Amino acid sequence: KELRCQCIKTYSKPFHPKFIKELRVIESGPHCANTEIIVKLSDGRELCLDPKENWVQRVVEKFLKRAENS
Repeated sequence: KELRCQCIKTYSKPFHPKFIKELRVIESGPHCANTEIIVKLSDGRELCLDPKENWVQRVVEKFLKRAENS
């Protein structure tokens, strides 16, 4: 339950939020100096995204709005 940084790299090409089915956002803290954003894609693969990129912020928000609305 208490893990060091889970991401070794972030995925740098924008993609459409339709391909995200689960999101985890882990704020920085003693476990990891960086906030980590980990997405699970439709097919089950997992990648990490740079929380500072605008496109990332927007994709996460679009996923959240869709998920919240069922």
